[PDB]
Amino acid sequence: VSNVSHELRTPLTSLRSYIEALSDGAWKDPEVAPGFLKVTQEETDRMIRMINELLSLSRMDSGTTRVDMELVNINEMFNYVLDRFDMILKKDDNYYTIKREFTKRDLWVEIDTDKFTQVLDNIMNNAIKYSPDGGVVTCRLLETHNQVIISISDQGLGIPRADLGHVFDRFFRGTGLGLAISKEVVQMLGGRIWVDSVEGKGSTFYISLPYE
Amino acid sequence: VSNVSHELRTPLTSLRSYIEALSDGAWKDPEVAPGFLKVTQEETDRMIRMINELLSLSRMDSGTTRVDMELVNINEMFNYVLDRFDMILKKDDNYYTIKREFTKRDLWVEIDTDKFTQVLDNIMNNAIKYSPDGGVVTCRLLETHNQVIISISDQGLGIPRADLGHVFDRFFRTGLGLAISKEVVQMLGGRIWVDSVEGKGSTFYISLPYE
Repeated sequence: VSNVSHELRTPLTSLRSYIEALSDGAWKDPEVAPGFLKVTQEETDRMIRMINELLSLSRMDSGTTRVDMELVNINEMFNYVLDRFDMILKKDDNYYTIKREFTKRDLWVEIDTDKFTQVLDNIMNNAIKYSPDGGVVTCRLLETHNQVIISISDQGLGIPRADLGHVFDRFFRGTGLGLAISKEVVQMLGGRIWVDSVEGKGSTFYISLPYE
Repeated sequence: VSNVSHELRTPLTSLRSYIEALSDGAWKDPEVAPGFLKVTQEETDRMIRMINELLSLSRMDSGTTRVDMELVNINEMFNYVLDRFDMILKKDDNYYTIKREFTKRDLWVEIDTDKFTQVLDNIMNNAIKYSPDGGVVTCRLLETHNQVIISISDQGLGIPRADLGHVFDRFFRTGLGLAISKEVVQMLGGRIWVDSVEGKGSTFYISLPYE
C-alpha cells in the first residue's frame, strides 16, 4: 500500500539523513556523533519491529502461526511485565507510576507466555504514549463469570468516540501495530479485547480470558 | 509475503550490527569508522530502493500509476543512459566495456523517459552484475517490422533453461528491477523477454511499437 511502504520510507530517509551527516564529517565531531548515532540506532530498531509485526500479522492472519500454549499464572506474569516497565520508567529523565490492583486469588489461564507478554507490553506502551501529562497508569487483574479480566488504563488524552472501534484496525493511532498484534493474539488465545474511553476523561483497554 | 519482510529484515540487521559497532566506540576510531559508515550508507540507500520498487508494483498492480508518455528519441536516450554507465565504469577501482551498435536512423517512440530509463538501468545492472569474468556488455538498437529493438547482452554466467521463464516473476534473482522493467515496458505498450545459454551468456530483449 502507499501507506505501509511510505511508513517504512519515513524512518529510512531519516536514517539516510543522519548517516549522511556523519559520513560528510560528523563522525569526526564528538559533540554530535554519539547523538546522531543514537538516533540511527533507534530508527533501525524501530524498523525491525515494524517489519516483525508486519510479518507476524502475515503469518498469524494468513494464518499459519504455531501458538505455544501453556497454563500460566497471570498474577506472576502481569507482575513480571509490570516490573520490567517499572524498571524502564525509573531510569527516565522526565514521572510514571504503576497502580496495581491484582485479585488475591492466584489465577491460571491457557495462554502463550511470549505472545501474551508482547500483548501486555504493546498495551502498556500505547497507554504511556497516550498519556502526555504523565501520572498514574492503572493495571487491574480480577475474575468475573470465569472471565479473567485484565484492564489497563491511562488518565491521559481521551480517545475519539467517533473512532473508538477502529483502534484495532491496521495502523490506527512506537510502531502503530501493537493494537493489531494484541487483538489478533488475544483472539487467538481465545479471549476478547476491546477499548472504552471518554475524551478526554481517559482511556481503558480491556482483556478477557476464558478462566476455566 | 514472508519473503519481502525477510529481504527487508536482512539489511536492517546488517545496519544494526554496523551501527551498534560504531555506537559502542567505533566512531572514535578512524581506521574503521568511515568504512562502517559507508556500509550503513549503502545498506540504507538499498532499502529505500527496495521500498520504492515494492511501491511501484503496488501502484502498477492496482494500476494507479499515471505513466508520463512522451515521443522520445531512443537513440539519444540510450546514449544518455549508456553515457552514465560509462562514467560509472570508468570511475571504478577494479573491467567493463560498452559495445554500442545503434542503427543510423534516428528512431522516435512513445515512452515514459524516466520509467524507461529505470528499465534500461535495471537491465544494464543485471548485465554488469552477472558478468563475473567481466568483459563486454553489448548494447544494440535497431528496427524490424515496426519494432524498435533494444538488446542488452552479457557473456557472463548463463541462465538455466529449466527456469528461464520465471526471471520476471516476483523476486527472482534488491531483486525487483526485472519486475519493474517488465511491467513498465508492458505499460509502455512494448514487449520484454530473455534468451540465454549457460554458460555462453545472457541477452535481454526489448521491443517497442515503432509507428
